[PDB]
Amino acid sequence: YINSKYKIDLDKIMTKMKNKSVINIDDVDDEELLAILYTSKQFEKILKNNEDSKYLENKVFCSVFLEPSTRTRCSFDAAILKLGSKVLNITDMNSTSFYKGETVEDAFKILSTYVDGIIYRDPSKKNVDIAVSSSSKPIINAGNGTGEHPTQSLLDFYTIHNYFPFILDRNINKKLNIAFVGDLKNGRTVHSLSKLLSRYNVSFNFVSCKSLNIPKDIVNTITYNLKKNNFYSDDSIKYFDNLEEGLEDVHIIYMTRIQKNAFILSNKTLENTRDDTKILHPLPRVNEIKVEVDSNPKSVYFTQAENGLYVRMALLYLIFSSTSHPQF
Amino acid sequence: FYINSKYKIDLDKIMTKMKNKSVINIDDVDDEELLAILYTSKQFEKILKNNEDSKYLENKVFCSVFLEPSTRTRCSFDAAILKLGSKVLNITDMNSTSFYKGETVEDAFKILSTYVDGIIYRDPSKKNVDIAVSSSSKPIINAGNGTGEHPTQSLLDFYTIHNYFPFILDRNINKKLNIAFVGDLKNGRTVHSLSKLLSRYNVSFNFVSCKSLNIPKDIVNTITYNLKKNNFYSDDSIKYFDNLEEGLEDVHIIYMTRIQKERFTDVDEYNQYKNAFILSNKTLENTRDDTKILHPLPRVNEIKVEVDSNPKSVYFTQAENGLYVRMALLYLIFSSTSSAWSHPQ
Amino acid sequence: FYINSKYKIDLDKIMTKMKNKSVINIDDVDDEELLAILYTSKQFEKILKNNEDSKYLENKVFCSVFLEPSTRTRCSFDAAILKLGSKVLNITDMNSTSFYKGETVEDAFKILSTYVDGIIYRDPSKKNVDIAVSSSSKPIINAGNGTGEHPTQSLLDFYTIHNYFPFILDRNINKKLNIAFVGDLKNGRTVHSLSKLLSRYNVSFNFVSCKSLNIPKDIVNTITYNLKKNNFYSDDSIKYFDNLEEGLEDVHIIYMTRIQKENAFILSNKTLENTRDDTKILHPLPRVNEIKVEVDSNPKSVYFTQAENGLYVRMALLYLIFSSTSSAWSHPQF
Ligand SMILES: NCc1ccc(Cl)cc1
Ligand SMILES: NCc1ccc(Cl)cc1
Ligand code: NA
Repeated sequence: YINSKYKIDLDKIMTKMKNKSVINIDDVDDEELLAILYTSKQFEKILKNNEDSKYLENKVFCSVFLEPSTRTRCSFDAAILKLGSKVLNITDMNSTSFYKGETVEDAFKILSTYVDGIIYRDPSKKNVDIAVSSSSKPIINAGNGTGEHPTQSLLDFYTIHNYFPFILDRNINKKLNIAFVGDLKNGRTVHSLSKLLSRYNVSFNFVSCKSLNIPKDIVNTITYNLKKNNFYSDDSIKYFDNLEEGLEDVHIIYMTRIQKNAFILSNKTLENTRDDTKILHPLPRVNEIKVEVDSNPKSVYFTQAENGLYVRMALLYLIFSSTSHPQF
Repeated sequence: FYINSKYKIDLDKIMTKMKNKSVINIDDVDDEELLAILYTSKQFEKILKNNEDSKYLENKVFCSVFLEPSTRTRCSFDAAILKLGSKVLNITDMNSTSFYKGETVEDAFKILSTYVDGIIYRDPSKKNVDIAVSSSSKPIINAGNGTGEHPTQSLLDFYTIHNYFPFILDRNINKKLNIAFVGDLKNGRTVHSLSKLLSRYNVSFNFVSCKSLNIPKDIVNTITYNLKKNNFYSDDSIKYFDNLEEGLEDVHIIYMTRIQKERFTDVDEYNQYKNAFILSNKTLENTRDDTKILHPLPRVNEIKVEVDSNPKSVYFTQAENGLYVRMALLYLIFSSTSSAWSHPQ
Repeated sequence: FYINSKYKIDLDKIMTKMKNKSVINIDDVDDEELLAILYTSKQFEKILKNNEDSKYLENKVFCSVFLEPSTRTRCSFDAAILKLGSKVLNITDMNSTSFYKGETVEDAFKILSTYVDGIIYRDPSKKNVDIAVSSSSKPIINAGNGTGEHPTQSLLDFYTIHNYFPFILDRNINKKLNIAFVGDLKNGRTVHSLSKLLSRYNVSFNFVSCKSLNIPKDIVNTITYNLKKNNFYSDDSIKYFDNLEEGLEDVHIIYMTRIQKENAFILSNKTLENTRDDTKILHPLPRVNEIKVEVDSNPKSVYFTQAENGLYVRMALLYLIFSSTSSAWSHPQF
């Protein structure tokens, strides 16, 4: 087991990930990220070649979604079913209608006796953490109000690593440059991915209108993670209020929603980007990326959404398997 | 592989052709495709009635998206997927606006088709099913939309008719099927679709309705065109009646429609439309002995509960056949390949 | 071959009889059927606790119809079907009127039973479950209705009790089980059902409640009838208290219920000091204030193990009804 040049003791890394809950991207260390990226890649090649994907039969999951996040739940359902496991769904409720005046702690204590594991999406931060205390079974956070959404960060990173596999090397001479564009204050997907990218030799352009810029505590985390690996310089983090400057010499453009224009991506705005630049967007989009860009080979936001299948399959496999691993 | 012992079906050849086909409209199904669907449906009927292994399509994952309540049809599709041995993730109890939370139909289907092998889609918007078909990298089966397209209802209607009157398939000038369509023929879109499919064959139509609620001109033109193309059109091909006793005379099939009170000016005008076209053992005495009664269901007042005991009634077998026809269609479309030995027998 | 500590079970014979049986009411389950359910539940308990293969009923497709929210009970049934290796399609987030949309219960179940092997049905209407049973060509398991029939709740309550007090099965005059039912005994239908089942055995009942909320007369009569039939009825068979101190004295089981104000009957470590060493605490759940969170630590509490046993009991019942094996060799046997 290799990613061209890093040997993965997938056995050793699984013994450690077995029955781990994944709430925040900080719950995933370097070795765990390598295992997730290696395994995701195998599910990518197995599904693209129409091979048997059933590496985790015999599990029964509960999926609890206490806000509409139909794309994210469908992605998790598809991953569970494609692995050959089974799922029981709780949807089209909110927190108050589901906890009909019963405690979160009682609910998860009981529900964890029925299933092998739980996919949980709830806009309350409090609730996911109470669920983790009370559950006898691993929980995968599918998203909460504090902007923790680890499978989104993991599929974002997997997507970037497919075009720029040198992000993993921590080589001083091989730096990745990313522009984050739009609502960086409220775009929590940016906060999570920034935290993960700063573990590596990465340089950040935060492109926003003053009012909606990256929060100070996220810039502190980036600075801390860059200093720890001796990749911090005065050039590590730049701030722009316009695309022309922001999109210059960046390998990745990561677009977000801007609710309430200067931050609209078009084929025109993409002319003075590198030949190799790739465009991510966690989706859904509104106006932020013009439909014309879909034809531009730099666009990968739809491949990005697709990779979420492979990354969620990988993570379920590595956590819930009771080991013959996926290969080729 | 034969049907009626007349027509040999190259199920391999026909599968290679149907593989990953979307089915939106009954015109997406040709003669050979219909024969393959009828043959395969029949095998699933005999396999399930004899409690044998039904698992002819195991390794597939479907998404079922129903953006209006159509619980019988959704359950029928779920059951077909699950009985074949495949798996399904469901979207129900949403409408168009709550599901497309201001995201484009194009974007939504582009993403969702990366997660699954196939999509079952029901949406009252016709626009939406067509956009879904353009954007989806995977086959779509229309489970029903606003323009009255509902091809699996047409297919199970036809399968049901062909079980009692297998000569509809022969296109023989001397072996004509006579069907009476009864009730709200303006709004009974199930009639429009089945008419279109029956007119491909040697068939004669009684449209039994009252004034306001007759079969639309565009459907009559389609029937006329399809009958002329197979040299089965005469002055007798299409008759119109405003009452049962004339309408039900010398017809092999009676197809009753839903009559929703929602469709009149008041509850008055609705109750005098029921009564006029309500089916009873009395109204059925001067029908042929071989007459069979279909109804797409639900039945409310259109057919009296006493008729359920009448051996002419098949509307419950009809609903049941939807399982076997949806299993057949999924098998033929979503098998990754076919071998001689792998088809239902 | 199949033994229940010391009772030999002809699981083949009992299955040939239970095959395609509907289970609406706890009285649809006789002595032999209860022994089979307890034996089979126990196997699923040991198989799942040891992460062994649980797939003793693959190849089945169920419909689960829940025409009121009862999310815990629906999840429990879904989990049981999926763990057995079968498949289920769901009808939820509907009520009676939105699902029937003025089509008959009889037509709906006639059609739906052509699609599936079996139906799990929860509906507040009692009329509806009975019409569903007439119309369905396939077995129905009642998951709950308004007349308080909920047989899998009675069965998992009983399974839980039998795990700590296996002598309830012996019908031995010298080995009597004493249970206190606490709270809203008028409206706590789970009490009515369990009482009916426990009274088939050598059992003594403390009904602890106020005045407005006492056990109804007709349930006391059923208990008296079932106790008299097995020569276990005395003037001491049924006692009535309005306070915990007296109610909880010398009882092997405390079964708590919801007391919804539309104070006095709250279980704490203090109220549990004058119970037997061996007493176990059940509660069908959910709880509100009836049991203080401190009691969860008290080894006498088993209400969470109780809810867990619902998985193993619902797996057992689905297996025993819907299995189409022949061989004695194919039954669970840990
Ligand atoms: N209805 C928005 C949407 C898009 C994609 C998916 Cl997978 C699900 C829902
Ligand atoms: N009523 C909230 C709840 C739902 C499911 C389960 Cl299993 C437990 C409690
Ligand atoms: Na499902």
